[PDB]
Amino acid sequence: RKLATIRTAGEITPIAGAEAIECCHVDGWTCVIKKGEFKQGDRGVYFEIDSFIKEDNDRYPMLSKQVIDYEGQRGTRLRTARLRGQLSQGLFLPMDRFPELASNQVGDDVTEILGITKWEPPISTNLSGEILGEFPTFISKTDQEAVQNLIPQIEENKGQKFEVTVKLDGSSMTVYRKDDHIGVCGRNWELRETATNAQWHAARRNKMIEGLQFLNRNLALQGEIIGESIQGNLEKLKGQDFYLFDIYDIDKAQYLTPIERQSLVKQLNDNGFTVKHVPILDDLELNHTAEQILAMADGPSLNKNVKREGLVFKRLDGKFSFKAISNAYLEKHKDR
Ligand SMILES: Nc1ncnc2c1ncn2[C@@H]1O[C@H](COP(=O)(O)OP(=O)(O)OP(=O)(O)O)[C@@H](O)[C@H]1O
Ligand SMILES: [Mn+2]
Ligand SMILES: [Mn+2]
Ligand SMILES: [Mn+2]
Repeated sequence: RKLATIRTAGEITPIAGAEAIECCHVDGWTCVIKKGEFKQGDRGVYFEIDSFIKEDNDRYPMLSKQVIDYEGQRGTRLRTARLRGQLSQGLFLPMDRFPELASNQVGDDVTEILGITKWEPPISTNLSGEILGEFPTFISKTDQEAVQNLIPQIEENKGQKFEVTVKLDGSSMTVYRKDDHIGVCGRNWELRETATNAQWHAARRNKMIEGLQFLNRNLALQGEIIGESIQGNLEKLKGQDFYLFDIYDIDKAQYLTPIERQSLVKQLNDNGFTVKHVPILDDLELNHTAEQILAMADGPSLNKNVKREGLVFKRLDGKFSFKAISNAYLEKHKDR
């Protein structure tokens, strides 16, 4: 959760037809600023897309016209937009308009002090219910940093090679085993086994619980549940199915390498435990810019006639991973 952070203004270029504004690079993000607002190297607060920013006309008067209603409280939800022909993602405001935060500097997460929350679409009914407890603390949650935020890491990972997978749009799902206990979790909570719960019901049609206890290992099968009712069903599936993308070694406190995972996925299907994996593409030796990685995000999804949300890259040592979301996808499904 780094929705509002203090960053450094990168390269600033003009925009033809209107010099009231200019285009300012913030790490891998691009963002339209008023002319005379930033100089290259200055510091400001960058608000990522999906930020929900409560209405304030001294601090956020440029969000005035897109103020909406969200959970009774009320402000502007930042999302991908084309302003005067220029693709613009996020918000970049200088430190002068935040007098209470001169004390901070680059890297500081100022989300909480600015009251920033995250907009989230209506999460469908069959994915939250009887909660047994918290997401196990001995299991890592399933978040992928955007490539736009890893500009130095991308260049220092030159030479490294990655497993490239399709980013399916559903919800994150974790089925795991610790000793005698097999469990089923959503994003932030372990759930109880009930009658129509999508996660638990998904985990039994593929018998992945009996596959985990068969492997006799403390592992965490983490994948994406997509299908009917879930996020518009972009792939046009029938029903709901689980598509694995990561396997967490509970005891070693690390993820399996993609080779370790691909060996475990086959071991499962060789023994009649039929699990699906997120679509696999050719592995990639990193050598590209952020903009050239993002240029690979668009393309066919699981349904090869629909355009995918993006891609996710996992270093073949299982230690470093990131996402790359199609910007065409974000413009098309503006409810995301
Ligand atoms: N092949 C894949 N590899 C890794 N993660 C994937 C894959 N396909 C889908 N995902 C999902 O993408 C999520 C990480 O991407 P992202 O940072 O966009 O998550 P988020 O913004 O927290 O939630 P959401 O993706 O629902 O908006 C994971 O929680 C995972 O469930
Ligand atoms: Mn995320
Ligand atoms: Mn998603
Ligand atoms: Mn998201």
